[PDB]
Amino acid sequence: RIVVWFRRDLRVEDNPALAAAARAGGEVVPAYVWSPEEEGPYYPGRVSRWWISQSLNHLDASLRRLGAGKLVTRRSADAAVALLQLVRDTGATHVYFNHLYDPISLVRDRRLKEMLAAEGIVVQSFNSDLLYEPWEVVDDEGQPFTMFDPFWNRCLSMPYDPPAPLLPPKRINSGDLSMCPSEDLIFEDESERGSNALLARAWTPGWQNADKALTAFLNGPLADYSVNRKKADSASTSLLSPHLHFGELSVRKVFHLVRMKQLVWSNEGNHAAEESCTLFLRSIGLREYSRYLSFNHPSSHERPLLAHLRFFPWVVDESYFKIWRQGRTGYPLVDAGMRELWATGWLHDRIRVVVASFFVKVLQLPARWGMKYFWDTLLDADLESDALGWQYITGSLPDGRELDRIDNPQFEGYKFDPHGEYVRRWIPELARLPTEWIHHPWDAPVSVLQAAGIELGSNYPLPIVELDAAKGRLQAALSEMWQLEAAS
Amino acid sequence: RIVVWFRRDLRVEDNPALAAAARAGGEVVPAYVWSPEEEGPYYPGRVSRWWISQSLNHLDASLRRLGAGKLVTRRSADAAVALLQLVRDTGATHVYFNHLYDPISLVRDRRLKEMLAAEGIVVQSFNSDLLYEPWEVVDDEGQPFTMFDPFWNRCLSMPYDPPAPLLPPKRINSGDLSMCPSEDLIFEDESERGSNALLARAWTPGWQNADKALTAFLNGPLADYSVNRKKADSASTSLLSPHLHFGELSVRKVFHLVRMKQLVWSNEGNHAAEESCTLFLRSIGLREYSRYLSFNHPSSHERPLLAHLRFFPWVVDESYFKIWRQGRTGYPLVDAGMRELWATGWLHDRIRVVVASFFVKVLQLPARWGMKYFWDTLLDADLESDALGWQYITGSLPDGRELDRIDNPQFEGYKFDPHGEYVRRWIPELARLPTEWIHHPWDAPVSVLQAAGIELGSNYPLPIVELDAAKGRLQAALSEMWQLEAAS
Ligand SMILES: Cc1cc2nc3c(=O)[nH]c(=O)nc-3n(C[C@H](O)[C@H](O)[C@H](O)COP(=O)(O)OP(=O)(O)OC[C@H]3O[C@@H](n4cnc5c(N)ncnc54)[C@H](O)[C@@H]3O)c2cc1C
Ligand SMILES: Cc1cc2nc3c(=O)[nH]c(=O)nc-3n(C[C@H](O)[C@H](O)[C@H](O)COP(=O)(O)OP(=O)(O)OC[C@H]3O[C@@H](n4cnc5c(N)ncnc54)[C@H](O)[C@@H]3O)c2cc1C
Repeated sequence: RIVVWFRRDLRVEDNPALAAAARAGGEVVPAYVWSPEEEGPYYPGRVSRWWISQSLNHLDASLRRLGAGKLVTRRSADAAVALLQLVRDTGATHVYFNHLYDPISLVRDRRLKEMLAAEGIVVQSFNSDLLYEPWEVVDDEGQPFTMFDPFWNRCLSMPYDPPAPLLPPKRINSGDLSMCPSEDLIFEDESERGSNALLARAWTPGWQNADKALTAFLNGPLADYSVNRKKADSASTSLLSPHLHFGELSVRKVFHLVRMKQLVWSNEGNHAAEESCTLFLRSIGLREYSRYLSFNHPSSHERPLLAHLRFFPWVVDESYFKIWRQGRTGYPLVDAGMRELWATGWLHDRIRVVVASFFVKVLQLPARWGMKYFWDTLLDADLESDALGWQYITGSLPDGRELDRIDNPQFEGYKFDPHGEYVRRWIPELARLPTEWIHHPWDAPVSVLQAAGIELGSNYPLPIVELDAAKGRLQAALSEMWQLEAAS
Repeated sequence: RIVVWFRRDLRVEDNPALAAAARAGGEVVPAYVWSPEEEGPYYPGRVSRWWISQSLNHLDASLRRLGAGKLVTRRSADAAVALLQLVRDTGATHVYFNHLYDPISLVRDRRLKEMLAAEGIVVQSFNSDLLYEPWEVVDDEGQPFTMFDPFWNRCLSMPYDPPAPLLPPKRINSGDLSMCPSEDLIFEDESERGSNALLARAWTPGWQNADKALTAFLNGPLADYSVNRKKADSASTSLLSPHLHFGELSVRKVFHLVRMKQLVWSNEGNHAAEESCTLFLRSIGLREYSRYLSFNHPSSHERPLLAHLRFFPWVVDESYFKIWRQGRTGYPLVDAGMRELWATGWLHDRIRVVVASFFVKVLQLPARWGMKYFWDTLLDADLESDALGWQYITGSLPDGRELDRIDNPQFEGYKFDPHGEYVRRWIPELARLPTEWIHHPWDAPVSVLQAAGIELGSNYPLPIVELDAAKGRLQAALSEMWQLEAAS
């Protein structure tokens, strides 16, 4: 009677589509269709595909234990085609899904509403990803916000709270789907299966593991988040991002659970933990703002993503891109993160800032290139969140980070790795190199680098581009961009 | 502006009156009116009066951290006269509270609404005690239930889940309270304050401690509630009893958290633990049924509580009552539990029936007598739930226990205390008595009693009333009454 279409909500708690299909009375057919060709350039990358293959298997058993035959797995190049074969094949009255906010889904999914409503299907879409809908939060003239601070300040002062997380169905009734077939989905090249499976050393995809990681963070490093959130040398953050990208966890549960921890800590005098919750919710609000930006000010053609860097003369150099991917740049904080991104599919947010800032400030390679690599290597590769991050580090946002400027690697090192233990964990070659030079080995005297057993150029690479050359080329590239910009 | 009248909702999370008042955007003056005169024969007990005063200081402290000036306290024989007087002193506009369901408050609250409306006061009441309101769960012809099982299975198949718990106010503001005065309430007589304080050996009243107790049960004995809920030789139940009576913990939060614990365990193959939450929610539902029976079938005069034994020949013997009070009855399980009741103001459910079944079926004293003792010595002294519990053991309603019948103590012991460790702990005199006789020492050979250093009559009392002489008396008292029954 009702189809529940899964997309990026691979959970069973607080899933309004599935919870309303079950409470309608009739049967519920839960299904997922793999239509990546519809995603154009944003076709899910290598390691994100490896997550879905485990997340779906994991969500299958969850569904089956609640009284389902299966999760129907359909394959297509058009989602409507596969979806309305299923409404026919499995003969339903309704199609329920929770609506997304990326520019691809926003118009593909309104082509589905009409396509399906022309063959008599009733369609309803629900909120599964945001505390507040993007249209629900505006300024005093009713307009979208343009910076993050006024926007998040509004959500924190909204006249109602984010809806409480719904319970899962008591059980779901699917009927006999012994008839209905499921297409064996292919997510992994045979050639890559053996290295993709090593991602499980660090991660376990699934609604169940997302829930255990949240109560692990809530009862652990959340109390110190106020003071440690920027450090990459301890597990200072929640490690929930891939779980949240695929919707395996409610953000409305996280909001509600964290607000309860705050009330208790406030009654215990734990003032530093109370601010920890304030700051961690802000990080949850940055995910809200990523959707708010892609909905209210989408990529257009009149003005694209990185539109302020149109006439920026990028260095085109595949050699440099190869050194960056391999973490052989010779900048230890960058190399350390590029090694961990390849090995685990994840990076602390500030190491993301470092590796991406280095990409467009020192090597000054097309940001597209690095945006694509991120898409193939991140387990939490998220359309709106990746766009917001690259927009932030390149200075397309007014909120964003300054354009005409390069970070001193010691500034990065002292903030995200003060004792150098992040570099030493991922680059053991430099273990015996003192903290004083571990983030800029090129500046150390030969005696100090010989004591550390480091030969810059054989044991560990030389700086592929020197800072002073990078800054000189950055001013020459921006002046080139600014004389060009006025010429229009 | 708004005045939040606290009664039996001593908590900040999922307090709809408080949440609604805070969300109005005005000012929120919290207050407690002490009017025990309005409860007549249900004047709050001795140890319940101690818990309240502990809980109020706890709640006042947490209110002030939220920004309130204080918790306003008023002493008057009539609630309304005090509630009116308060909003006169404050210039308030509204009076919010959460409605109760005992036959006293249902009528006193209702008159307050009309009385306060007349004087120009906006008044609204909210549900905070129950999963569903009683007038929502009816049979298929729309009439109230009369047995527990059909009621609870309708609550469990109800078309909508019980409302998820509300968030506490992020802040409350009340303005200037320096003229708004509060008169210190007196809950304890000076000569009993010391003896009362020792209740803190076993209980710390307060919503925070209710929260911590719930977290402790969920991560602890809840998994083993299916096989151990009857045992009293260990901490097998939640011990959330007095917290839930004073509304220190939202039952709706308990429901949602347990239901979600059920889902994770089911998915983990932990069937026993899954089964355990089923029974634990049933115990929550018994508290729902407690308000159902008092809302639908209240008792005053034509069928007052225990009307069926109107015609019972009660043994009016104040000597036997005192021996029951002091746990000197010679029945260990009875004496053990009677000590703990006086010691810690709490008793396990099954021990609540052992000392109660014994009070009316062995000593056969007025059930109204042992009712007033429970009222004075139970911290979780609850009008509706005490009503249900007595009706259960006396057989006053079809769900109840069989009347002409007396539990063999070894039956009780084997279900509630397999190794006799419960009474060894509360009656260390019997510590050396082997388990076989520990629940019936009078049937032991003198050689065994002396080997344990027991001498019935001097070391540990002789059974004040024998069982044979009591079921005999039971027949002679029941047919004398059925003879009186069919004679009118
Ligand atoms: C260049 C760049 C690329 C990024 N790409 C991604 C991406 O593909 N996917 C992604 O989820 N995040 C991305 N981010 C944001 C941020 O780096 C990650 O959210 C964070 O590192 C995930 O780790 P965590 O779960 O421990 O975060 P926590 O600190 O534990 O935060 C909790 C949750 O808040 C959300 N969140 C936190 N920071 C941000 C942020 N800046 N923007 C949006 N949501 C946020 C995430 O859902 C995260 O799981 C990117 C940032 C930059 C600068
Ligand atoms: C004679 C008699 C008198 C009672 N008097 C009271 C009383 O004054 N106050 C009171 O709250 N309960 C009363 N009960 C019910 C029961 O004994 C207690 O609720 C329970 O033993 C308290 O332990 P717990 O909180 O660990 O229960 P749990 O096993 O943890 O149960 C969870 C909660 O469900 C509720 N509950 C469980 N069983 C019952 C029940 N049979 N009836 C009503 N609610 C129930 C309680 O709120 C309890 O805290 C009485 C029972 C009897 C037989």
